[PDB]
Amino acid sequence: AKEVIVYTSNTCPHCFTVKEFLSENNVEFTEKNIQTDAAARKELMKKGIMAVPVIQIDEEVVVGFDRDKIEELLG
Repeated sequence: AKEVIVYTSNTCPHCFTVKEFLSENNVEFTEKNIQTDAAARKELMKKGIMAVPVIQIDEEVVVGFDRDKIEELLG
């Protein structure tokens, strides 16, 4: 099972889709809210990303909800 991180915020209109897709497929994930967690925002910007929502499959970064890419990375 690959580590799944979801970078979210308090003003993210597309986070619900990603969270729902992951939860309905019973794929647990770590949520990091970059608006309330300065550490999370630092980690996200260190990898050169400033967007929301973001999905990290254990090293690989998906900006936005790329359904088939996520499905392929997770199996």
